[PDB]
Amino acid sequence: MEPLKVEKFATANRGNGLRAVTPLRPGELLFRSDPLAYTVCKGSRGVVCDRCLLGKEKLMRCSQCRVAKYCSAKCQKKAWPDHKRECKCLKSCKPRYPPDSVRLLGRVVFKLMDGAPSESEKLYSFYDLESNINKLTEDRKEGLRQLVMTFQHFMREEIQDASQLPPAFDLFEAFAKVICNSFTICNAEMQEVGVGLYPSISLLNHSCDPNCSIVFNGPHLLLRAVRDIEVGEELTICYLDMLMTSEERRKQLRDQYCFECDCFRCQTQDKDADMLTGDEQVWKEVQESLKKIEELKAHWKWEQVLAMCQAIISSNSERLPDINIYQLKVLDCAMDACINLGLLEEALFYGTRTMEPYRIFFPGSHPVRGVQVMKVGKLQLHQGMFPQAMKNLRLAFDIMRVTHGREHSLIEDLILLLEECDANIR
Ligand SMILES: Nc1ncnc2c1ncn2[C@@H]1O[C@H](CSCC[C@H](N)C(=O)O)[C@@H](O)[C@H]1O
Ligand SMILES: [Zn+2]
Ligand SMILES: [Zn+2]
Ligand SMILES: [Zn+2]
Repeated sequence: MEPLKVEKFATANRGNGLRAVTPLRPGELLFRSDPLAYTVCKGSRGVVCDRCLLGKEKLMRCSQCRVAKYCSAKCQKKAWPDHKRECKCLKSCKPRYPPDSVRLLGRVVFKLMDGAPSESEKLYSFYDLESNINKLTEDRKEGLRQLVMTFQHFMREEIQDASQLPPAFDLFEAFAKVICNSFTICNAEMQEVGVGLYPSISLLNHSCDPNCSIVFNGPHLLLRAVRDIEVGEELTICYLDMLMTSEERRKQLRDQYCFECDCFRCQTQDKDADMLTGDEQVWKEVQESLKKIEELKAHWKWEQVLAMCQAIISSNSERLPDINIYQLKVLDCAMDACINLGLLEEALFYGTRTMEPYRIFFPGSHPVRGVQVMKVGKLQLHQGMFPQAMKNLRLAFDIMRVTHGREHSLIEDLILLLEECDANIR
C-alpha cells in the first residue's frame, strides 16, 4: 500500500500544477502529509491543544512561557522540537501575541534545518513555493514590511540577524510565500483552529468548482478526489469558503493570490443571483453584523454570538429568506453556538433550516456539507426523530466516505450512529 498517484508540471500560464498519472475514482486518496510547520491560531489559542489541536475542556499551560496549553504530557513532549525555541519569545511578549503568520514563520525557519527530509516537501519544497514578488501592490509590500519589523522584534531572543538563518532564505520574501501558501486548519466540527504550511499540497491550483477536497484529522492533512479524474488532468481545489459570490471571490483572489479565476463558474456567475435573494437593503446590515459574529466564533465565545444571532434572525424572519448566504451564515453560526452550549432543541431548529441551501451550494461531495449534515442527523437522533435521522446520517455517509475516507476516524462515529439509529427503530 504505497504507489504514487500525482506529479508536478508546467502549466500553459498559471505556474506549477498537479496531474493524475492514472485515472482516479471519486473518494480515492491521492496524497497525505503532515505540516512542515503549523500553529494553533490566535483565537483557538488557550482553548485547543498545542500539538494535536484538540478541544479538551481543561488544558495544562506552558512551563516557562505560560501561553502554550497542552492535551497531555505526551502531546507536550513531541511538541518540544517546535516549542523548544518559541517558548522564550512569547514569554516576554506577554500579553501581546504575534499575528499567526509570524509565530508560524518562526517555527518554519528551524524546520528548514531539520536535515533529514520531510514528506511535506516531497514533490514541492519550501523554496519552490511561489511568492508573487512582481506585480504585488504597494500597501501590501508596505504590509509585509511591517510584519518583518514585527517578526524581528518578536524573535529577538533566538534571532539577532540574518546570519543565524540559512542563505537564500529571505524574510520579506518568506512572508510573501506564507501570505499565499498558508492552510487553514479545520477541526472535527469544521471549525478553523490553526494555520499550516504543506508545501506539496501548495502545488494545487484553484477552481471554485474543484475536483479535490482536503480535510484535517488534526494537523494531519488528506487530499482526496471528489469525482472521476482522467489521466493528465490538472488537479485543483477551492482555496476559499463556498459562501461567496464571484464578485466577493474576485476581490479576495486579487488581494491574496493575484489572479482571475477563469473557471466555467466565475465567468457565468453561478449561484450568484440565488446568493443575495432578498432586498440588498435588508442583508447589507446582515453582512455587516457578519463581521462581528465571525470574530467571536474564532474566539470560541458563544454566549454573545447567540445574542447577536437570535435578535437578527428574529428580526429578518418576515422578509429575508434563509437561502441568502449572509442570512445563512448567521444560521450556521446560530447552530454552532447552540451545539457548544448544549441547547440541542434550539440547535436542531436552526440546523434543519440550513439543510436545503447547502444542497444547492456545495456540489457533488463537499466535506463541509458532510459534517453539517452529520450534525443534523446527529441532532435528530438525539431528539428521538429516528426516521429522518437515518435519512440524513445515510446522506452524510454518501458525502463523507468520498470527502474524508476510511482513514478518517470521524467516519467511525458516523457508522456507529447508523447502527445505533437502527437500534432505535428496533
Ligand atoms: N485558478 C488560477 N488562475 C490563475 N492563477 C492561479 C490559479 N490558482 C493559482 N494560481 C497561481 O498560483 C498560486 C497559488 S499556489 C498553487 C500552485 C502554483 N502554481 C505554485 O507555484 O505554487 C497563486 O498565488 C497564483 O499565482
Ligand atoms: Zn513554554
Ligand atoms: Zn495535544
Ligand atoms: Zn472562478
